[PDB]
Amino acid sequence: SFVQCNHHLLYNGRHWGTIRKKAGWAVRFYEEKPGQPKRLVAICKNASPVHCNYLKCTNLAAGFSAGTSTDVLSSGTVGS
Repeated sequence: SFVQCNHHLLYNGRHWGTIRKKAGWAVRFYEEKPGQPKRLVAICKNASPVHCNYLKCTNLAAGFSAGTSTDVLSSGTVGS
């Protein structure tokens, strides 16, 4: 059925972070630099609102973009 998945945000060269969110539902990605407020780097949601496939993100912050999902679907990953 509808799948919940940790939406991975990909940072230049390596896994930045992830937020677990259901497919279809939009999730928030932002950069928080020490001493500065967090800035939205991507608003991303999974293609299908049912199953998990790929992440469609809008308002990308250059190198800040999302990649894939693990843990719940993959089992045994460096997610969150």
